[PDB]
Amino acid sequence: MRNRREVSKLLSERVLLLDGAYGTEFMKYGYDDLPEELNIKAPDVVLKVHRSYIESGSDVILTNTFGATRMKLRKHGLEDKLDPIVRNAVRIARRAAGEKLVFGDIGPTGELPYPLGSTLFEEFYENFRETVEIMVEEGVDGIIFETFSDILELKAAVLAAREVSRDVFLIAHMTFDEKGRSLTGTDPANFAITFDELDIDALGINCSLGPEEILPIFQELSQYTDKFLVVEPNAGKPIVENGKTVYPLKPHDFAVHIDSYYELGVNIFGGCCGTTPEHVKLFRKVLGNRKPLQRKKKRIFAVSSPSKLVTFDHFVVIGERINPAGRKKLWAEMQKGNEEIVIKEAKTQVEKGAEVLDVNFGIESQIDVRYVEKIVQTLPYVSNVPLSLDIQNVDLTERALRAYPGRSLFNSAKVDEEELEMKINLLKKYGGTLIVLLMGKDVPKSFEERKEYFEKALKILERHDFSDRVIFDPGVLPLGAEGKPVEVLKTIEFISSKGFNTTVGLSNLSFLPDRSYYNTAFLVLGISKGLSSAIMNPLDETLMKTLNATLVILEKK
Amino acid sequence: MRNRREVSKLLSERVLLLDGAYGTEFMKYGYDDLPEELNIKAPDVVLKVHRSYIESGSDVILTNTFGATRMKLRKHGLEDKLDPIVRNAVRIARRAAGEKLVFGDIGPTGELPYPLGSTLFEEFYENFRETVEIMVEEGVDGIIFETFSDILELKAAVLAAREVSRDVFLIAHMTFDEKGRSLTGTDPANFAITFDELDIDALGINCSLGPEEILPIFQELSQYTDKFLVVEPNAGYPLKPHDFAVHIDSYYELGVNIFGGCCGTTPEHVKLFRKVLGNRKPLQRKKKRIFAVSSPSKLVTFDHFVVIGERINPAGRKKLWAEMQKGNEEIVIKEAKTQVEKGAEVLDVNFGIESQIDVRYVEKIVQTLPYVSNVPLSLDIQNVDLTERALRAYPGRSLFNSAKVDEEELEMKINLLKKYGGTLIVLLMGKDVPKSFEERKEYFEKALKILERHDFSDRVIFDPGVLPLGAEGKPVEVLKTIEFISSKGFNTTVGLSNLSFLPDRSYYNTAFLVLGISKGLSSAIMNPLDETLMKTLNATLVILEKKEL
Ligand SMILES: N[C@@H](CCS)C(=O)O
Ligand SMILES: [K+]
Ligand SMILES: [K+]
Ligand SMILES: [Y+3]
Ligand SMILES: [Zn+2]
Ligand SMILES: [Zn+2]
Repeated sequence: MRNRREVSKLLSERVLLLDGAYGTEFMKYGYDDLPEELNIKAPDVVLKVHRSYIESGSDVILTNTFGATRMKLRKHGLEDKLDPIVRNAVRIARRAAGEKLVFGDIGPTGELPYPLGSTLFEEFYENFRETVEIMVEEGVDGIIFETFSDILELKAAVLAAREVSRDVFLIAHMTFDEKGRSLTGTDPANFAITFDELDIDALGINCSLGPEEILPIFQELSQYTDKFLVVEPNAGKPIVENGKTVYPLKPHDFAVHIDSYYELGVNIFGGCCGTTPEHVKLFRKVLGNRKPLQRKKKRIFAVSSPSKLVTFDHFVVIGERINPAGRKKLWAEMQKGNEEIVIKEAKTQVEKGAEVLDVNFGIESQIDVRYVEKIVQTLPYVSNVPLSLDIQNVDLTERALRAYPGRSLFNSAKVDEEELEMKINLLKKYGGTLIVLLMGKDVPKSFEERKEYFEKALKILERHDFSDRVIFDPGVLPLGAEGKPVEVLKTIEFISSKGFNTTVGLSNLSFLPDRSYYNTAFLVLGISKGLSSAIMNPLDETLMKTLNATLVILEKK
Repeated sequence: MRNRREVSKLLSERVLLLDGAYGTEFMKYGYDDLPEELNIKAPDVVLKVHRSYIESGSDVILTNTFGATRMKLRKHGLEDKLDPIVRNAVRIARRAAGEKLVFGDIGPTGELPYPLGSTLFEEFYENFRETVEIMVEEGVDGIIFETFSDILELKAAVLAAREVSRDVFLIAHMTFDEKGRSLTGTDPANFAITFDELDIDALGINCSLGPEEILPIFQELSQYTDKFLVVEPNAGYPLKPHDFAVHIDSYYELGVNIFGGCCGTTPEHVKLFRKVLGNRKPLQRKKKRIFAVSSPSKLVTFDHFVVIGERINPAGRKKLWAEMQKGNEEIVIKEAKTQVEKGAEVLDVNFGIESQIDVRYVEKIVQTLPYVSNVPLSLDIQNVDLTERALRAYPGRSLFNSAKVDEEELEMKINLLKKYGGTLIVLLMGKDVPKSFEERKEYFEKALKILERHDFSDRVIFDPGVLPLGAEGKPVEVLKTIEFISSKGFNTTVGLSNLSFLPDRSYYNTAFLVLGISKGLSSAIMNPLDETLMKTLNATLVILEKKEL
């Protein structure tokens, strides 16, 4: 069993060849059973197929365990056979492989995350954890999550795997349709940006499409990650012959694409549905011995939900309204667990032009940890947009970052060591970006004092390798309370000039009659100084219409 | 007959003494007739009073003609005696004066301007012109307009006198109450700012108050004009020669050029003036400089954002345009008062298809609104004839809406403003409407040279030229231009509503106004009835620490 350092070393030296399909091979041998059941019922057939790929030149084979998790096996009455199904698979693959690499293969459960299905993050996590435990015990050289269709389920899988073993090489794949989107709406850039920063070793694509159609999708993925890359196309577009779906792309037509994947930085090439030992033999000849190509990723500041990637290259409206402060009806409905009221609020803000939603749960001691976990997982699917997680308890913060389906914005660390460190460390583990609020030991009054917090923040962020994952909040103070908003505008201009995104808690300025007018005037002024987002009320039609006018006037849209 | 050059040369050299009262004095000889009638009925007594002042030390005497204009004499059945009253007065004063100066004295008519009374500017102008002609014919060394209470009437007086003669030394006075206001509301700074730029030689104050009470009022006047200054306080009449004459040094110290007495003063007062004053060269001063426009009761300085109400403009307004064409005044008055109530500090006034409007209507509107709405006007007039009529009749210092950057147009509009008073909006376009910041800047730079050679660079606001968004308007280019002009020390304005003519026009107007203000925009022609725009305006100025709560 090789660890991820050894596998990464090997990959850095040469492009490796994976294996082909298993189901279609088993069928040609007269076995139409659920593939995973053959590990118990006909281990000889599984061994023969592995050996046919080893003899065809594969450097890596996948264990016969695509469907071997409790949640998937339960659908076939096999839940109680998880342990022997998986141990047998690994032993059988190791027997075939000798010195070649054996990767534990895990596919998705077929269950959609709540609220599309019934399953919460923690249930998927435990499901994947149990299979990974068996595989690591049995001595796999790596774990590959093949054919995932949803980012929250894949996030659970990779986090569970890494929890079991910090040492195992981990590969995460999504499968994309012809429009370049997963089942729940994720495009390759979103997949790459969300997963590049998790502690996986490689990203990749398999299934759904043939080698030609995967090319531009793979290219997009390759542009946004510097990690190892893997591809396993189906053997062309499926056709039906005598009422069965067949993947008819022949070895040469398939193999001729290898150079194009090599040019995009591929590290491991194999095949999915319809790929046979004949294909792999040719791939072995065509690939040969190649050192992988170097690439440099494109870097952007973006946050995501399953279906939406929001890049801060334009003014971002962050809806403030899911926040029960001074909202008696929302507060009461949150305390009891009303989800529908939160969903309606989320959807209305989006309808009015919010691109990200801030989500805050008032007095957090009064709120059900499970309600939080539920709403966090739910809103990105139903409202379509990413969230700004506005959470104070470090503990609830962890639960929310875990269950968050995409790459979130995390609403706020002040410039304080203990606080920045805990929050940077959670975001490093679970993914995400951070709003850094420019205050600490005291609330600053002047531009100069804010500048000092900015530079102090930059120091801390540089030392934690986190400078590229922050937006700064200069700290809007109430007008009535000597807020000195000119000092905030000066700060916006300054940070903006340094290349960093900014945001404000806009409504805090006018905490007054005619607040809509103070908020509107400040936002216009802030945008003219470079303000790149704001946490604000999208239901304020004066504010939103004057915002649109401002962007039009300034040639931003 | 000395000309204004000669009289100016003498004032440069020495502070001069005027004379005392005539009206209050003539009785003490047994004469209670209108003083002006004594020029015909008792010329010996008029001669005696003048001589007593000359002996007492007056360097200048006033002709006995304070009430001698047709409109005033008509109230006494004496209008047909104008010519002999004035000609005798001059001949008598000249006999008394010898080598000393004789100034033709003209007081106000006692008639209030319409709408406070019935009198139009034109009638006041004709009235004063007649009297000035007679005095200039008979050979006075200057003309002084004493005791005026209203700036429209005083404006008519000084323009009439200048039309008769460009050479006669002209002194314009107002009289102020204890609160430092003329009858129709003008304070000493407004007086100075409005009249300083007119072709007069001296400004001053007489009557209503004693020397003590006038002092802070006179000081305020001295701070806003560089022209010669005159004062004639009343005698308190309890104020004796000694008490009165001890104030002279404080007036000297404020740059007084001629010191005299009004009601209640006597030859004995003048004797003491001469003893106390002696022979002094006048002090030099340099006035405070401000950019301001005015109405009779309101001076608006461009040291804060100035809202200029756009609404008196019939374009796209069917009912307002009907009414203008049938000479409706009440409709315009209503539009004026509402805009001011909503926060307009200046009102733009435009007459649409000008050829279709009665000039007498424009003249009447132009004179009326500053009195009833209280605020200055931006005169928004294309027709050069109508422009003259409006500027001539405007009660105060107006803003004139719009010269383009064109040698011929600027010269002709600059000259009208030089003659009638006023400030100018210079619109940054010429043969072709610009698109870029760079074009607008070139237009600005040209405009500045033209203005520089006509010595008008300080009486201008620049309009960078707001183009419609729906017509490739590039508002960013206008914003860059505002910033550049402000960086150069000049005021700016825009026709704000031109940007958004689009639905949700209020939101485009609002966004642009905020952004322009952030770049230094000094004013805007805009709709003060747009509550969103006005509330967001107040918010902007608060946030930027330019004002309010
Ligand atoms: N010159 C006039 C002034 C009256 S206010 C007079 O001495 O009677
Ligand atoms: K494979
Ligand atoms: K006198
Ligand atoms: Y072929
Ligand atoms: Zn496949
Ligand atoms: Zn008097």
